[PDB]
Amino acid sequence: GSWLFSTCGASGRHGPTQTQCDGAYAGTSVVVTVGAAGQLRGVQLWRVPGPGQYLISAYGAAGGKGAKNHLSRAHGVFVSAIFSLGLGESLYILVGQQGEDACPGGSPESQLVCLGESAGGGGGGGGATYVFRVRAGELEPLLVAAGGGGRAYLRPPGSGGRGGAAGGGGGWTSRAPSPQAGRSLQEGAEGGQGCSEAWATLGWAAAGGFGGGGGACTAGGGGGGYRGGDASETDNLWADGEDGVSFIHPSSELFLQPLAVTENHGEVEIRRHGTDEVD
Ligand SMILES: [Tb+3]
Ligand SMILES: [Tb+3]
Ligand SMILES: [Tb+3]
Ligand SMILES: [Tb+3]
Repeated sequence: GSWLFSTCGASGRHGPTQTQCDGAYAGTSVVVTVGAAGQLRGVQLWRVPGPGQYLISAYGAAGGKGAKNHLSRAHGVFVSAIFSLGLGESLYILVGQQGEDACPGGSPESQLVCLGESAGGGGGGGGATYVFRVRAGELEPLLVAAGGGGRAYLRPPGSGGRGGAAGGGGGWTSRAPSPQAGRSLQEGAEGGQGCSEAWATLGWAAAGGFGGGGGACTAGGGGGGYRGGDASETDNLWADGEDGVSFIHPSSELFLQPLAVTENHGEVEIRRHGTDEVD
């Protein structure tokens, strides 16, 4: 009795298609309906197979590396909690995608930065992983596992993160103030675009990951979350984006200490497990 959810092979600022998830889940226990457009595009709808308690373990996505800030990515957050789910219930699962790395570059000029032949150079914020339901016509969050902030170019309320040229992360209910800000869950949670100044300078810029990651500029993008991580408001050369803020519903039982462990894309595992168990 275990169900594993992934990005279905999708990466970048946009979530997976139905065909991608059908392929990824072929031969597995999982069937999902993927939103095709609007606020739920790329979100995976899973029918709960029966009533009872379930352990939901979610991993938000890592942030991207910066062109000269690459010794490690900011890892996404792991959050795990027990929920009572209903006969007939359906869960919406948005699996966060990694913030884009600055290297290799997506244009000749950005790649020259990556080869030392040089706004720009930052990594995008990672998307958060969201698990939620609809109750009485409203979205109800169950668990949000935050994404990691993107690295800056150089190494020395469900609100959105602050930012500017580098985008803050999207939150649960934030409004995006710019194209670089990560979209909120209510808005469909696409990653922010890289900043226009870097697109103009280098011909490409790293985007935030699906799940509310902010776009890079020189500073790194903020991670998605229940609250989005802040990014620099001045495109500072050394300012990594902040990770997002995670969430568990007040009625659930947090099972394990949250940890920053996700290496690349997010994931969710669900299994039958409850407070009837001692461990
Ligand atoms: Tb902050
Ligand atoms: Tb694994
Ligand atoms: Tb049992
Ligand atoms: Tb038993």
